[PDB]
Amino acid sequence: ATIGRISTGSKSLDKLLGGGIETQAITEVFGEFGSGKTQLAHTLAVMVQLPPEEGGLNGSAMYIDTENTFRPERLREIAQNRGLDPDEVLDNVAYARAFNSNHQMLLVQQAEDMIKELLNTDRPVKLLIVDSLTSHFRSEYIGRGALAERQQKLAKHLADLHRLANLYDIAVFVTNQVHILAHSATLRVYLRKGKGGKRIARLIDAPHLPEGEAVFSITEKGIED
Ligand SMILES: O=C(O)C1Cc2ccccc2C1
Ligand SMILES: [Ca+2]
Ligand code: NA
Ligand code: NA
Repeated sequence: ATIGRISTGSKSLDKLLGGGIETQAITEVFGEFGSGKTQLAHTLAVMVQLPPEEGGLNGSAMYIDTENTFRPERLREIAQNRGLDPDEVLDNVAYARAFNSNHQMLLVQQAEDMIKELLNTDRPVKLLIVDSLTSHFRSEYIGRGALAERQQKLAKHLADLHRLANLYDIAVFVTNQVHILAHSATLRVYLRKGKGGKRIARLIDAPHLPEGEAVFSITEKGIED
């Protein structure tokens, strides 16, 4: 099945990504607080709803929040400033708070129910966001021997997410706070602050995409160049 691409709002970042965030893939962004990772998540939750000539997939979004980062009024602002109705856009982002890592796993199973329900409608789910994907796992699995257990549980969670991406042709977008641990996202992107309020993006361990860094801004439209 054809891979779909969701624009980030930034031509620069889209170019680095090969056209946008991909369906049938998990894209992980990681960086410090304020590096742009959560702003990008909010922007994508709007962009996915646009028709494809505007960089979207005529879809809806689901957002799993682990550390209370979701801001409905930020979605509304981004929508309004892109010419969209803020309430309709907000209504197309299904939201759930994950209370702990086990609940987070259950939420992925519930996400599948909604994805199945909407799959063949005029507005299928096309984006699943997990913000700070590792936060509960790092809180709960800690101490002697916790590395193997935590990594096994994360690997399983990520396998579940890969399955949804592949089976239902959706983009999975995950964020993490910031060197020898294994990772299993399809594509990893490091974000950092740069000069002039810009953020800088770099692909990590991706020899299949060309060399470079993207530069973008955080604005009233979410993310843009
Ligand atoms: O069906 C629901 O009400 C909730 C299930 C779920 C799972 C992940 C993200 C959002 C939501 C919404
Ligand atoms: Ca951010
Ligand atoms: Na995949
Ligand atoms: Na709707």
